[PDB]
Amino acid sequence: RPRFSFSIAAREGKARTGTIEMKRGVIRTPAFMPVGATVKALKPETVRATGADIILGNTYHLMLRPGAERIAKLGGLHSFMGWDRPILTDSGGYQTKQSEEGVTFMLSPERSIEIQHLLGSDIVMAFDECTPYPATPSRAASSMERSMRWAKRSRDAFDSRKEQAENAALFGIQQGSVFENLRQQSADALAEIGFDGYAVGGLAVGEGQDEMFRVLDFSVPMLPDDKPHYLMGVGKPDDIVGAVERGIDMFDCVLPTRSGRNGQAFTWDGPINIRNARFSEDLKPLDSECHCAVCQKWSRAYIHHLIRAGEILGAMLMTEHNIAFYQQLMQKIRDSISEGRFSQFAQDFRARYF
Amino acid sequence: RPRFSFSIAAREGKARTGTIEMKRGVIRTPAFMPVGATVKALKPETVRATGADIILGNTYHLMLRPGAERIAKLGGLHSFMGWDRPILTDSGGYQTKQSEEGVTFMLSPERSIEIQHLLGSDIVMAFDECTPYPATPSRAASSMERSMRWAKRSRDAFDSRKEQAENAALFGIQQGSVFENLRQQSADALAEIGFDGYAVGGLAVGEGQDEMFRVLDFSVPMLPDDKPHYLMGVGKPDDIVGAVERGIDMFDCVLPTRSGRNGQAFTWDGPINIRNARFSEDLKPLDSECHCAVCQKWSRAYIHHLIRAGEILGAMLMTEHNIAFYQQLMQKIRDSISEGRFSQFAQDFRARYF
Ligand SMILES: Nc1nc2c(CCNCC3CCCC3)c3[nH]c(NCCc4ccccc4)nc3cc2c(=O)[nH]1
Ligand SMILES: Nc1nc2c(CCNCC3CCCC3)c3[nH]c(NCCc4ccccc4)nc3cc2c(=O)[nH]1
Ligand SMILES: [Zn+2]
Ligand SMILES: [Zn+2]
Repeated sequence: RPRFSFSIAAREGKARTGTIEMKRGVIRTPAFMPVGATVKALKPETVRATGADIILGNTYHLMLRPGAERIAKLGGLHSFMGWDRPILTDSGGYQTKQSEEGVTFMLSPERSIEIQHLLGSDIVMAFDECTPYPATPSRAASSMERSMRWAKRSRDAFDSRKEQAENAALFGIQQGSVFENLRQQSADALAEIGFDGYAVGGLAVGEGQDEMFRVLDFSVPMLPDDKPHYLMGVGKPDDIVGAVERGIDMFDCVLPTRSGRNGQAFTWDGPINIRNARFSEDLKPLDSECHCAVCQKWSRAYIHHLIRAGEILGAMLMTEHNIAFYQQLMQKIRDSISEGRFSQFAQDFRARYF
Repeated sequence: RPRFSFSIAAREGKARTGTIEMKRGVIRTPAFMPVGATVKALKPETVRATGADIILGNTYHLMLRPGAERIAKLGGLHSFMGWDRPILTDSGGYQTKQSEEGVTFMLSPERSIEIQHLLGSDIVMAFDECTPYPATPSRAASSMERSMRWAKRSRDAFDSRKEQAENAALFGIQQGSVFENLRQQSADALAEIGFDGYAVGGLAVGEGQDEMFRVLDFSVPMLPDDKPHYLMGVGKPDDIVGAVERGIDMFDCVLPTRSGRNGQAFTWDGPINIRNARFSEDLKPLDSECHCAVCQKWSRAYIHHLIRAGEILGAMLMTEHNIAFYQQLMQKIRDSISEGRFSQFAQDFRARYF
């Protein structure tokens, strides 16, 4: 496989399905990336069995513990955690004294790219500022412009590290809050620098689905069509469907994992809270259709018991199911786009989910 | 398979190796029984892969949540938790207003046997009193005598339930504290009633290994030779070896599970606490020889990181390793007895473990 190759196999409206080929493996798009140096309560083999092709790691948390340098000493993140497929790392740009140099908590564009190198990241995110919401036009602009200067510094840091440049990919992050002209300026800046892929940053920061969707409507077309489009931090199953309808190819969210531990299970009929007393003697699986190993073997009643009891196995089972659900959603999306029936799938999904 | 058949295949001194055959499966002895309606942080398939043939459940905890009747409604403990092999249940006699009728917390011999039935237990423990340590001779005697009266009531309750009597086994529990004459009286009483197996109760209650061993020296020979001998709540790897040298066939302990979650890993060179800084960059597996999946795939360094971070996967990995260690210990014991070299194994084990 090449360092990076994105190929679109089929389209329906703005939606696309295809593959990203990288040295450590192939990524099917639209893709959901479970978030980790562990995907909480799952062994990597379990993550893989659910259908994930790539997972996310984090510059900020890993740099604190166990340390970037320590992980490199030990062989890199892949060997450390036992996941041999691609890993995307965020830059630390979401998760203090700020300056043009970077942020003291030190993290700058250069340090962020170095940490991702030390971790052995396959997909490296530029170091950005995730603009708070709401933001005035002035502040959104100032923040966006800084991020574009940091995007150039990120590019140059990545490129000056031969091993990194030859084996990893670099994504740029569009900012601009909810303002069309700032999103356009940002897209233009990023395309001028040139990246392997383009994220839509600064959303899922409290604006609400309708606003998020309105911003995606004009922002995604601004990005290079022939490169992947990554919506950072999204989201609920319905957010995902609507975002793919607007041209997004990649997603990460802590919801399936976090939710899972707190008792929320995703189903095709909508989310359920398994701790509710109504499930205490319910012998059916979490979801009627789900092909995951949890739904093949255990009942709602048992998982209800486990979560109310605080048992670790409850977290394990809920998290495996939810990540499997998300991957099954992505597979249905991929298949429906490839077959030219995604708009019908989206409508069907929504009518049942809601 | 029959309801219950114990066969001794080989002996060395007081040590024995063989099999217990029951309807849900075969149990290799000497046996270690992991303790659970979950073996903490492990799926049942994982428990089975470590080599366990039987696991333990608990009358007391299950009767509180989710309830005995509720579990029966749902199909019994085996279907509920997804473990289809034998299950031994304790009576609640270790774990309030006491009277000859039973104990109010209500639990009596009759209720205890009924709860174990409702759970679908394969090996049912008589309802007893675990005599506090230290105990004077008077109190130990009074307590032992009550337990023997409760043993008869347990026998009669079990026998009056046809389904239970035809499909499950019943073990009696010897008491008498540390006093030889009370242990003999108790053994005699239990043999007169007649059970499928005989536990040594009232040990591992703070007396210390030397005293425990001295009591086993005279107490185990008092029990029927042709029936299994179960030492309740023991213990550390070295307790297990010494107890098998004294005629014990079955063991349960929460140590491998509890220890695992708290950072203590068992190794052939003795226990280690994985949180110690010395393991932070140690790429070796938990144990050099261990065949478990954890030692095949992850380093001390990674598990160190996980446990210090409070990650669930750390508990999962530590617990799988420790239960695998215990099963490998049992296999080495079984093999060494069958080959007539257990005394040498015991000495070798101790010299390296300590
Ligand atoms: N560099 C960068 N990162 C962003 C992130 C983090 C994406 N997940 C990273 C993982 C790395 C490890 C942790 C996260 C975002 N996450 C969200 N929404 C999350 C909202 C949410 C919160 C809790 C639950 C569900 C959703 N918006 C984000 C915007 C940006 C952004 O502009 N720039
Ligand atoms: N009916 C009965 N049960 C006893 C138990 C419980 C055995 N494990 C049951 C499982 C069912 C679910 C929970 C336990 C005992 N456990 C111990 N020692 C444990 C000491 C220990 C404590 C903590 C960690 C390691 C060892 N002595 C015991 C004596 C008796 C006894 O006479 N009668
Ligand atoms: Zn499922
Ligand atoms: Zn191991």
